[PDB]
Amino acid sequence: DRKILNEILSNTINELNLNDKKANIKIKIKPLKRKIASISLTNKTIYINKNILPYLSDEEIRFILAHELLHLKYGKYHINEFEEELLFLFPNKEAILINLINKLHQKK
Amino acid sequence: DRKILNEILSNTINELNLNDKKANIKIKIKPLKRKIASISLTNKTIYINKNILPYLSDEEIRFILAHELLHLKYGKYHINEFEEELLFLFPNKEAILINLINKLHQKK
Ligand SMILES: [Zn+2]
Ligand SMILES: [Zn+2]
Repeated sequence: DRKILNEILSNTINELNLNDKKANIKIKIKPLKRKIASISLTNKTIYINKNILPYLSDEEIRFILAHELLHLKYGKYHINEFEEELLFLFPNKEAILINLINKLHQKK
Repeated sequence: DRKILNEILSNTINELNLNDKKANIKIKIKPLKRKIASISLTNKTIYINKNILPYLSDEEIRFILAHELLHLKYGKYHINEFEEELLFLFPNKEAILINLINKLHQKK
């Protein structure tokens, strides 16, 4: 599972053309109080919520990693370029997000 | 704010026609590890995530309380009746949920 996490991370870095400029991105699994995922752009570290991680599907992990890595590419000034890239990879992004929240809400 | 919480709760109980059969519903604010809200149907208690609560708008609290109180009305066997009532109160329920997750993700 941890090997698949780093494999998706490595594939996502290549598809987003980020291998040029950084690629030294790490994934840290820790409990987060109010977020599913976060990223430290200075430490180049993606933090995934330990309490949510067991319940995530392959599509959801891929969506979450692409969303966080895109903060290394485009910021608030290029929000249109950010959403364009995110939508081209995941045009069903709203249904992914809706199904994730529903699943986490029902699952005990 | 706590007075507005109990006032929305009281109004939601009346609009959902739940004042007949129970109405002795309580709201408890506690930190939750993987949920925004939860309900104990036996203890008639709605639990709202302490870490998320400061960031919720009036529409979001109203949506969350109606969603949890509707578990007292309709279960898995009447999922169509559950969604029908939820959609008639909040037909923009998907946009509410999408904007909430985005806001919590951006806010630090
Ligand atoms: Zn993000
Ligand atoms: Zn619910």
